[PDB]
Amino acid sequence: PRKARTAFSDHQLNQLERSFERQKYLSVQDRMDLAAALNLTDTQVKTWYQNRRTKWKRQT
DNA sequence: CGCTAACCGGTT
DNA sequence: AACCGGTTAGCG
Repeated sequence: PRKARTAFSDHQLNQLERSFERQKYLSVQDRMDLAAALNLTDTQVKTWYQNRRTKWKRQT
């Protein structure tokens, strides 16, 4: 038992990245706000950020 | 295979 | 609870 892999839209990717470039971490409220803006689950966004930070430490 | 979303166990 | 680091796994 495992969740389907989410397919982010160009719009979702773009806004997630934009948010990352602005803030490296999100407060719970900032997360919920972003999830609501992009029609995503809180956890999808939480996970995105986390994986994005991982990528960020690799590439620096 | 490369990129990356999702999961697990441990850190704090 | 959130993050981290390592791991598994979907898909172009």
